[PDB]
Amino acid sequence: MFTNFEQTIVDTTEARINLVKAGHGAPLLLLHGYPQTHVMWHKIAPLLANNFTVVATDLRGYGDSSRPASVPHHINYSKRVMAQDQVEVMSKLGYEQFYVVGHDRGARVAHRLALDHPHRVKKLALLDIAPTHKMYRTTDQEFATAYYHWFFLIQPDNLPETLIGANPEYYLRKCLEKWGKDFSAFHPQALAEYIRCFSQPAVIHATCEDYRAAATIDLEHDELDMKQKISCPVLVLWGEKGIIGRKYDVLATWRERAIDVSGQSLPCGHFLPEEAPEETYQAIYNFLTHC
Repeated sequence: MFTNFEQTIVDTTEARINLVKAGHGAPLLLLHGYPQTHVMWHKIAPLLANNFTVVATDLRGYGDSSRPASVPHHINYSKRVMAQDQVEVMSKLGYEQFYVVGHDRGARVAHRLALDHPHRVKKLALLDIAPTHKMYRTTDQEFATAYYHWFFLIQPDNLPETLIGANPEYYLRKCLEKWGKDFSAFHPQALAEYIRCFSQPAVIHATCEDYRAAATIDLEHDELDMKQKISCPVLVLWGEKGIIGRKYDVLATWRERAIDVSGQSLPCGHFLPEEAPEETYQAIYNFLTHC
C-alpha cells in the first residue's frame, strides 16, 4: 500500500500529525473517519497522486497521530481544533490553499475547516455524511438505532472506553460490518492497520472524545455561524446501499449549509473509497478537474 508515498510525522503547534504524501500538482488533503486511519485512502490516493499532490493524514486522536487526554467540554476534539491541526500541516508543507476531501469524521472536520478557513479551502468533497447539527437535531428512533454509537460513544465515566477496550478488534469489526455492504472491500493489510491503531487505549479514549465534542461543543460552534455558508464548490457523495440516502435528502441537507453543492450516490455502503474506489475516484477527479 501507498507504494512511492513518503511517510512523515509533522509537528504542529498542538499536535503531531502522521501522514503519507505523493504526487505533484495542486495540493489535496484527504481526511479519514472512524474507526480508521489514512490507510482507507489506499485504493484511490495513488490515482489521485497522478494529478494532485496528495496529503493523507491521521486526525488527532486517530492512527499514529498525537492523542491528548480529555479536557472539560471536549474542546481539544472540537472540529475547530481538529481542523486547525490540518491547516498547520498543509502550511508546513507549503500550501496556504488546497482542496479537501473528507470521509465520515474527516468530513465533519472538513466542514468546520472550510467555515473557519474559507480562504484556504478551494474545493470541498464530503463523503457519506449529513451535517452533524442536522443529524442530532433530527434524532428519532430510526436514527438513534442505525447510528446508536452517536449515543453510546458519548456516555460518561469511561463507559465506552471500558466496553470497547475489552475487545477493540471485535467492536471495530462490528462497526465495519454494520456500516459497509461489502466486507471484501477491506484489504487485509488495511484491516490490520485499523486494528493496530484502534486497539490502543489512548485512541479508544480520544475517538470517544471526538464523538463527545460532536454532541456538545461542535453544536455550539455550528449554531454560532449557522448563517455563514461554505463559499467554495462542494461535492457530496454517499453510499446508495446505506440508510443515509434512504432516510435523508443528502444534497438538500448540504444546500442549507453551502451555496454551491453538487453530488450523487454511489453503489455501495458507507466506506466509499474502499467499497467503490473507481467510482469514488472518477467523481472526485471530475469535481477537482472540471469546474
